[PDB]
Amino acid sequence: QKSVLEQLKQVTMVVADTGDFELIKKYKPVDATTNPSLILKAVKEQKYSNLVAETISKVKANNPDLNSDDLVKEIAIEILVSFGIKILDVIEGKVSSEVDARVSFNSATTIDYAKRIIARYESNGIPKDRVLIKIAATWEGIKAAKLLQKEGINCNLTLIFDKAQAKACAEAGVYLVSPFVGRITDWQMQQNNLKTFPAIADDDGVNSVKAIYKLYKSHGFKTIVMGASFRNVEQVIALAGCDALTISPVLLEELKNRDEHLEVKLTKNDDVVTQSPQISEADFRWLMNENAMATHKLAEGIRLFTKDTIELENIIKQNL
Amino acid sequence: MQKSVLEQLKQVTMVVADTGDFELIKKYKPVDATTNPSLILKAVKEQKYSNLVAETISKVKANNPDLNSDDLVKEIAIEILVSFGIKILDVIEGKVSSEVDARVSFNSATTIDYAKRIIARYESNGIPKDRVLIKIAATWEGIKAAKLLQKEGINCNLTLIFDKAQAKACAEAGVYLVSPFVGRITDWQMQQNNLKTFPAIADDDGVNSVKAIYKLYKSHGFKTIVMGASFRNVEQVIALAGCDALTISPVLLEELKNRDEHLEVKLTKNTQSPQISEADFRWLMNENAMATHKLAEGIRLFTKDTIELENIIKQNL
Ligand SMILES: *[C@@H](CO)[C@@H](O)[C@H](O)[C@H](O)[C@H](O)COP(=O)(O)O
Ligand SMILES: *[C@H](CO)[C@@H](O)[C@H](O)[C@H](O)[C@H](O)COP(=O)(O)O
Ligand SMILES: [Cl-]
Repeated sequence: QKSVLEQLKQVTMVVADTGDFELIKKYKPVDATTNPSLILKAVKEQKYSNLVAETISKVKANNPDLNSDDLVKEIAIEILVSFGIKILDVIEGKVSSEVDARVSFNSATTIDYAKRIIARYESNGIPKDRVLIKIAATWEGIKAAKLLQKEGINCNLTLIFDKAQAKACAEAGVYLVSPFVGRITDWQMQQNNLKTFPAIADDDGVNSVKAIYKLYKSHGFKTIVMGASFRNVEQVIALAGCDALTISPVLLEELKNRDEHLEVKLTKNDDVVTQSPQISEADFRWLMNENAMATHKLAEGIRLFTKDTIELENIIKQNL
Repeated sequence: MQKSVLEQLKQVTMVVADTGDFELIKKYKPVDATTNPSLILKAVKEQKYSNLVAETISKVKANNPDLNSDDLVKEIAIEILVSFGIKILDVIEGKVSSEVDARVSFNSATTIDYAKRIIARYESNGIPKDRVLIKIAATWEGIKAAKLLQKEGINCNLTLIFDKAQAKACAEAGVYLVSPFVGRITDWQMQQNNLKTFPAIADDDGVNSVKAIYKLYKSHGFKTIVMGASFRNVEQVIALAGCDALTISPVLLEELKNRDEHLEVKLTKNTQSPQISEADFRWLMNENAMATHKLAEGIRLFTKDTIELENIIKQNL
């Protein structure tokens, strides 16, 4: 008689995927995740209009010497952080905040942006252990995360569409990876103009996370596997037992209202640990190129997040 | 004397034949010729070259008795590539382009190794490096490899060029020649807009890519040769009359040979910025959805054809 959501929480760390903090409390997730598209969506909700306006005025008044370009950048990071803090107010776990997608191919500036995010959280009275820095899993992002982790800054490597990509992240000692499910299912359906979701056993997105989970547990990697991007509740249910799953409020609502028994599908084991050679940059780039879907979706994800980041900047400029 | 469009084109652009079939080249009298893994595969499968392929298989196997099936197959493949190149050099005054194994496209060190191996095979057959261009996919790693190869006196043909950023980086690396694709860019344009007919020449993304690269190069004083490649029809070739060079399929060369109207020259001659960084190159390439897709798929396609050649070799060993 227990909801599927409540049962899921006992075998998987449930995470809410949204910037709309007022919707989080009723699902009581452990952690929460944001991204540039979710922040933009929240910024355009009338209920957060004053939060945005206040942030713009505060940063503007506190930084009278910054040139207009730098001012807009500061406001954008403060908005990202402001939503993150409102989220932390209603959860006991961590919040993921993503670096500017425009630095995705530059490890040095990714590190800079990551530290700036942490600095803003700290200036606002939040300890860094409550925050995960979200970084696109390009070779450069992974390289950046490797350095950040060495300095005690936990990262969430996102836009993961390939197993070799996930392996490189684990080898860099990243705290958590977000292999995508839904966007892979999108590719699969679009390839043949499919009108209905594939059967779970045939869902490329679900199988991607299953393969990454199996890889991690067989290699003793401690990086947390967090499935992200979902199109339907069956995809979430098929991954019950995964370390974590970040889920939209719409799907959390469906899970909360279903009371069927939930069977765990992903489980850890005590098998002999496999030790393997490290993935070099050249091998990573080759393997990614061989995966047509992965190369396309990683590139597209960066382009789309960039578009939403630029839209936010334009909103800031139009209200400065 | 009235001259065909092909003959008129030769006076304002270096005409290059895009084929592995040397028997078709002499007829059109191009200056240079270009091959690629797909063209070599098609040539290897022809019956007229079945005798040529067979001899190479036996020749290599006799001189390499202890090499495993893996190394033997790869050695036969490189000698086959060079054999077709040498037969092409017999019927032209200029250079031939031979492409490195597409599988090393993201490894500068092994790209350099393969390039040097090709040059060494030509030299052992009495062909000096001046007659050869090494084709390399224009990934960041390929460009870095070409930069070093050029310093060693090995001329490179940077291929699978779909964006101005690649072209800029190639020119900055001192590469001998770049091959911007025209046809594949237009393919993208037509799929994206669900076009039924080809776009007007003025709006043809492929043609405009070469025009832009040509303009960039001449305005900045880059000496890298601009060679348009991959064409869907003769109108696209004609639209680039005046370009440094154009590499054209035998089918389109035949069409040009039979066209008799006046040819209007479209490209003519008439600034220096800091060199593009790896990070800026990667960003610009990512912003160009078409370029990222076509470069990636181009490498995948050439790889498939390289693997097929190995399969033909293994079952005929
Ligand atoms: C961060 C991953 O931990 C998370 O916000 C992701 O960015 C989202 O889960 C995906 O972007 C969702 O994508 P979709 O295509 O909307 O399903
Ligand atoms: C080398 C470029 O100098 C040349 O052989 C190229 O590989 C070909 O021109 C293109 O690959 C042909 O592409 P298409 O899509 O067949 O037109
Ligand atoms: Cl792509």
